[PDB]
Amino acid sequence: STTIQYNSNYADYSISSYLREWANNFGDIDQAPAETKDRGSFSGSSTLFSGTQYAIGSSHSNPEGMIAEGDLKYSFMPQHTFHGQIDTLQFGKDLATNAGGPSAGKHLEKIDITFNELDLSGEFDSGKSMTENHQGDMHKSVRGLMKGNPDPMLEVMKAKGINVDTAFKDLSIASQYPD
Ligand code: HEM
Repeated sequence: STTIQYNSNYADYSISSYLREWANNFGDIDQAPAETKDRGSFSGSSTLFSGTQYAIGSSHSNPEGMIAEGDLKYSFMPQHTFHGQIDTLQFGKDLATNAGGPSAGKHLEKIDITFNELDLSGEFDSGKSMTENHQGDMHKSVRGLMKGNPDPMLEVMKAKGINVDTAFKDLSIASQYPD
């Protein structure tokens, strides 16, 4: 059921070439200066580590950002596992916070690509170990991206049957945003 909407500027990108470009600019969070690091934030001020939206911008002073929407959960200490389910995933640049400050949620001022009905899931079991819990699709794919590495996400997409080697122009599941 996954579909994709893309800005016309990316009609001649593929999922692979887009996410590589995006991830190379976003950069590896672990390599970032501590004082410019953005670990992301969840909407919904009653809960620091879960919510319907998770937004994260480059820790390397670049404008690249990503927004995930769904039933989003993060276990924080000590297993640091991102789990639940991502229905919609959006990439672009220039993350800005919504009216209301830090847990109001965010938007991208420049939206490049949106994945719809992504069904990107993962489970967390407090009785399992960290290395086991990190095997979930949702965790390893998003964690890869925050580490400037799109390969885990691309592998998930391919395993789903999504073609990542083809121009958005020429992907049956993709349609262009009206300019
Ligand atoms: C509100 C959002 C988040 C906050 C405030 C946060 C905070 C932290 C902090 C303070 C650490 C320990 C220091 C470090 O290793 O850099 C950490 C580690 C880590 N974070 Fe999170 N994080 C967030 C979201 C995420 C997400 C969404 C993921 C995965 C997709 C993630 C994955 C990890 C991993 C794998 C570690 C390392 C655990 C280890 O190997 O010791 N974090 N995070």
